[PDB]
Amino acid sequence: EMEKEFEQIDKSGSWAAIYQDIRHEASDFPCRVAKLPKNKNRNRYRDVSPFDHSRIKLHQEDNDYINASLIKMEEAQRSYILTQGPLPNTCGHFWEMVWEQKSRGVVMLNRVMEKGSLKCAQYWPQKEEKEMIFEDTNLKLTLISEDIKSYYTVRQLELENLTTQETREILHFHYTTWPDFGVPESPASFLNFLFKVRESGSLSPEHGPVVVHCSAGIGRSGTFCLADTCLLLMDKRKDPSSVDIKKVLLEMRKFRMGLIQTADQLRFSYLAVIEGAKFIMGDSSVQDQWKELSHED
Ligand SMILES: NCc1ccc(NC(=O)C(=O)O)cc1
Ligand SMILES: [Mg+2]
Repeated sequence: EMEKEFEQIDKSGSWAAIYQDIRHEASDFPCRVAKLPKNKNRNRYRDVSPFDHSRIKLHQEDNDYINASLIKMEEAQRSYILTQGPLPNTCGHFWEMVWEQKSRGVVMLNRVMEKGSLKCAQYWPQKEEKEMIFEDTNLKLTLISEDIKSYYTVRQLELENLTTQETREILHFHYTTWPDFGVPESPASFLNFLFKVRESGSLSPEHGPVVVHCSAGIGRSGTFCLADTCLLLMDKRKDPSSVDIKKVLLEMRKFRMGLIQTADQLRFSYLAVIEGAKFIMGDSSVQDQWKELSHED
């Protein structure tokens, strides 16, 4: 199992090598359209692209490209869209994806500024009064409310198709205390956050796939999905032992490159899943322990 494996890797200090095998075994698929000249300003990082086979296509004549991938987890029956943080020129496309993909939730795992640089455009309105309009995609976005907690913030937004005057409620779950290439403060705050997302219905199959992003859409986003999928599988067969994390991760990496960016992010994934297993297997009290230990208020 994973807990025994976790200790075996730990007490030998071999996470770097376990993580490197994963890196070495990971799928390599082509990213032809990401690399087209006409798409250079649509990509935040040169070395982070969506595979053609799993990329999300914008529904438009002109240019249907966005740096976003559908990760479709067959056995788990969960899909996620992983994407880079929007660029000043792709905030319209981003909100277009969300509309067309019928997404209910957006999980943001980074801050707009980290380490003195700009990791993501300010793609949602910070004030109720000052809604945003995306003229290129004919979408309007309004802040309806927010709930600021100590290390994450939840917002309600209303997205309007200005063409059909049709509106939707989107939930924005914003984790504000996770350093790029880092890990969360502890399993508890991460898990408390994950279960907040779940409790919202954002991950439910009656909606389009959740949009998950960090700066690149792979390190912190990969960590989130991996843990979520792993806990889901464990829940579905109520068998902690049947779940092989490394194998789930390799499965996810068929759909987008680079998922989990450091060995420590891998170790943390193990950690989060092992701790989340408690709740899955019938210990309802741990959720309240996570809320306390997270120091939410
Ligand atoms: N080195 C390219 C590169 C740049 C940024 C990232 N960030 C993330 O995955 C993240 O936001 O966690 C990952 C890879
Ligand atoms: Mg105000």
